[PDB]
Order: sequence, then C-alpha cells, then structure tokens
Amino acid sequence: TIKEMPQPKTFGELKNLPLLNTDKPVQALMKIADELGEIFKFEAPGRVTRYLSSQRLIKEACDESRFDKNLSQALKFVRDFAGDGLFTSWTHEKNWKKAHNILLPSFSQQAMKGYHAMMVDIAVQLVQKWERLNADEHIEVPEDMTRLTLDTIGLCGFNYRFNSFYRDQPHPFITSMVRALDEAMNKLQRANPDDPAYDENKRQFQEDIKVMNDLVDKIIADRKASGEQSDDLLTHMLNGKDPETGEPLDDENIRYQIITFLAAGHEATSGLLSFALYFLVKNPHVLQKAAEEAARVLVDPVPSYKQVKQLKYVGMVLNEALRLWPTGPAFSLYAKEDTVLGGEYPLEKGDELMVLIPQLHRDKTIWGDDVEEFRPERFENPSAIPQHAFKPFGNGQRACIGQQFALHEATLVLGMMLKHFDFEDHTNYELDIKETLVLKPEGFVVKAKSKKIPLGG
Ligand code: HEM
Repeated sequence: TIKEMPQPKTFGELKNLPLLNTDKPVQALMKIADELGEIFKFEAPGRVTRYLSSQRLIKEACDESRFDKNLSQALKFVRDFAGDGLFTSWTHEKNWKKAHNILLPSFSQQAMKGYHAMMVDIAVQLVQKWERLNADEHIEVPEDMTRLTLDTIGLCGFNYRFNSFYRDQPHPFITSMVRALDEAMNKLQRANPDDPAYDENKRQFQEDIKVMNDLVDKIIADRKASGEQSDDLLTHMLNGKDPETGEPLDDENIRYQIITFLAAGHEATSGLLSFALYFLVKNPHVLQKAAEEAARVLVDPVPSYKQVKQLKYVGMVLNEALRLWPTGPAFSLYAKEDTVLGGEYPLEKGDELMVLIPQLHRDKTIWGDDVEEFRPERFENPSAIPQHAFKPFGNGQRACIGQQFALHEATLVLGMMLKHFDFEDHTNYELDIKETLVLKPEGFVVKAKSKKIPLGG
C-alpha cells in the first residue's frame, strides 16, 4: 500500500546536492542506498531521480511494456559526437530500430567466430609487449587494456589499425575521442556552462568532433570505393538491410555506429579486464585456479575459438568481477505510462529511475550475506542465478549489443595472460575507482613474470 519514497536530507535550495560533492557519485550513492534501502529519491536543483537497488524493484523496472531506456544528461552530451548511434538513441527513433535489427546477427555468439582471429591479433601484441619488458619494469594495467580494447574494436569494427602498442601518444582519433568523452563528463559538473572560460573547451570539442568524423567518413568512403569484403562490422553495415523496412543504414549513421562502438565499448571492456586482474592478484588462490585452467585448456601456441569457450572458470572470474564492479555502473529508465512500482511507489508518465547496478549486485536476499567477497564459484551454475539479479549489460532490447564481443574478448585475453605470466602486486595496490561513463581501477600496476611459453606463429 502507498508509501512515501525515502529521501536523504535536503539542505534548503541545494536540495540533496551537498551529499554528492564528489567525482565518485556512484560510490557515494551506494552508501546512501546502504542507509536508505532499495529505493530513494534524489533531488538536485531542477532534477529529480529515483535510485533502485533491490532485485525486487529492479525486476519491475526491467518490464519493457512499463519502462524504457532514458537518455541521461551524460548520454545527451555524448550524443553530440555519437549522434543517433545505438547507445545514445531513443528506442522510438527509426535509426535505433534499423541499426538494432541490422547489427544484432553481427554481435551474436556465432558472429564471434569471425572476429576471433582479429582479437587474437591484438591479444598477441599485448602478450609480446609484456614478454619484452626488462626486469626493472612494471605494467600500467588499465592503460594497456585500453590500448588492447581500442585496437581490437578498431580492427574488428572497421579494419583500421590505431597501432596503440607502437605509440606513447595515441592515434589522433583516440586522443580526440577520449577528450570528447572527457568534455561530455566535465559538462555535467559545469556550474556556469556559457562563461567565456569554456570557450577553449567548446572550440576543442568542435575540433575533436571533426577529427572523429573526418577519419571515419574517409574510411567509409574508401571501403565503398574499393568495394571489398572483410570480416568486419563495417562490411556488415554496408551490405545489411533491415528485414523490417528492407532499408540499409545510411553513411552518416554508419559513422555514428562506428564512433559508438569505440566510445561505448572500449572503456567498459578495459575496466572489466583491469578489475578482473585486480581481483586475481588480490586473491592468489583464485589466481592459481584460473591459471591452472588456462594451462590445461590453451594447449596451442594460440587459442582457438573453441578453446576460449572451454575456459569456464575464467568466465566465472569475469562475471564475479562484473558482479562487484560492473564497469557501466548505472542505467536510466523513464515510466512509459503512470504506474505503481513495487505495489507502493506511484510514478507519473515521464518519471525517471536509475538502476544502481553495483548495489543490485549486493542484494543479500539474492546473493547471501557475504556480498563483498570475491567468489567466482557464485557463477558455477548460471541457470541458477535468479532472473534480473545480475545486470552488468543493462536490460531487454536496450541491453549491451556488445556483450558477447566483450566477454569473448575478455576471456581470451585473460586466459592468455594467465597462461603466459605470473603476476605480482608489487606495490600492494589500494583500489581507487575512477568514475567517468565507466568504472576503472585507477593507477593499478603489476609486475608480470614470464613463464617462457612460446606464442603464436
Ligand atoms: C565489459 C564490457 C561492457 C559492459 C559492462 C557494457 C555495458 C553496457 C550497458 C549497461 C549498456 C546499457 C546502457 C543503458 O541502458 O543506457 C550497454 C549498451 C550498449 N553497449 Fe555495452 N558494455 C560493454 C562493452 C561493450 C562493447 C565491446 C560494445 C561494442 C563493441 C558495446 C556496445 C554497446 C552498444 C552499441 C549499446 C547500446 C545498445 C542499444 O541500446 O541498442 N558495449 N552496454
């Protein structure tokens, strides 16, 4: 029966804003959820949102006939450069539905067979970089994983090589995109957006859009000119027609999808690999068990697709890192119609909800009371996890289109890492989670000792 929604203390016209004075708002909101429970309202001047934390309420939120994906303010600023790509489109936009129908078969578990060789290509480069470090040296984990995922997505996405392992300063495209992403995030905390002190920012953001558009438009035009087929997504987008309308994507939209895959894919996948390595080095017994499987399964100089599929425990490791620290930590929904949530909380059409995924993943009625512990064995039998309890890829038709890709990629790379090196948390690293569009273990570093096992040929 109808309840008032909990809300943290408001401070006059500042409302709840003083409780979020932080560059780590997700982490700050988990602490409010621990105080207030499965649902709370959070008010800033001019904005209201509800934060959901329990599997019980999230399962309702995930009903697509009642709620649909909302573009949060972050996603609307990212739309300045990612346009109506899949990630920053409303569900009702014709290009959302066209791209979705055209691209889905290109992201399935089956489609992974055709990307695997390109993924091995960048994965071998990463292993060789680490084999070639001298004794005195260490690895900057998120930085190398970001080099890996950007290059993998560039190769599989549109057969372009950013050659990140050949560079101290990334390819201009990558500098621009990271900077554009950075600016989108900085605009959120921007008190007075139109003050002249942000004129250089605006100009730089415009310059970064042109850089990104120019490269991608040039590669699209070059592939149409050359007319040749690759195993890449760009080939699928140029030949693909929506079975609903029978129409292909236009060139501009194809550009946006390409910028989208890179922008949406690379940082979350990078974060996942970094957190996985974090948890392994902090849990040596889990590390040994994963390394044992890697040694037993990956008996070839390079992994085949079928071998990657056999790495069950590595898969469990990844899921358990996603349970604790899902690298896209929140997603936003609006009420399609007036509705009552959980039998107690009335909502009007348009009202916004945010799913706080790390807090969902600590629901003790689902996971047990030990929710903070890293235990991959939670995932030994995935069919036994209750529906909507584990949501690191979002929900329904607006769920992560890259989920198979990200998992295949992380499994492959992690298995290769576990196979070829021993690791040492030589600084006793204290976890520091930076928040942007995604989560990542900032400043995470390790030493790898090579097991001297020969590689790909
Ligand atoms: C560990 C890696 C990843 C995680 C945790 C992650 C998470 C997510 C989440 C939570 C969403 C839903 C966002 C929302 O509701 O607003 C999403 C959507 C999306 N993701 Fe991922 N992602 C990952 C990797 C990737 C990769 C590798 C790609 C592409 C190569 C990708 C492409 C996309 C796209 C295009 C969408 C929009 C789908 C749509 O709305 O139709 N993601 N992802």
